[PDB]
Amino acid sequence: SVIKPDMKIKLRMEGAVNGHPFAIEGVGLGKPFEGKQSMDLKVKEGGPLPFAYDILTMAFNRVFAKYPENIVDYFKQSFPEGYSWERSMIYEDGGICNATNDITLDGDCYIYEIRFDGVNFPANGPVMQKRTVKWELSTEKLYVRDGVLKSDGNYALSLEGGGHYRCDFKTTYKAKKVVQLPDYHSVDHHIEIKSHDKDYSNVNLHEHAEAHS
Repeated sequence: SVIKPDMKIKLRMEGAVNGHPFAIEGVGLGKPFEGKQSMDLKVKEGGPLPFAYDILTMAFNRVFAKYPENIVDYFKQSFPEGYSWERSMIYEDGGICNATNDITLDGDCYIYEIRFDGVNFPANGPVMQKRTVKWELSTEKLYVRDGVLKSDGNYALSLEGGGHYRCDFKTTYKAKKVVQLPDYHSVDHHIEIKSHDKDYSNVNLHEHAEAHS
């Protein structure tokens, strides 16, 4: 009763990569029951970003995922109160990122408060040399542990001049109130930077996601 087929998004991220701080604001919209969303992002501080934008895009809400009726939807169920997530991302060359998102709802607009922190990206690596092209299709595996929803993913970025750069994702999801918990299941994800200006100050970003089992 606090969800519509068309919902709005606004967000702010504050973060640092290798000790250098930045900040990004976004506005978007999406279709929760279609598992589709899009947003425009602006770098407000720390620009132009000296690292690959791609490490940020998955930080920029599982509410935007199409759930079939026979799988519990932990995310749509958690509103109006909302929910939060915590996440670690371990890249194969030792770069490690953490992030958190606190998601609230005002009227028809989800609101994000995001923190992102990466360390140990080698100067000669694909992230600091901006050699990433795109994330391949992702499959997120969701399970319950000690009363809370968690997920795992083995994600991969395509690189310039071929090959892939791997990252292991671990996320914890927590509803603000008590919510019916799902059984084990998968979510397929497609995420894409559809357009950006030269230095990525402006980015138009899309995702589509569907649950299955």
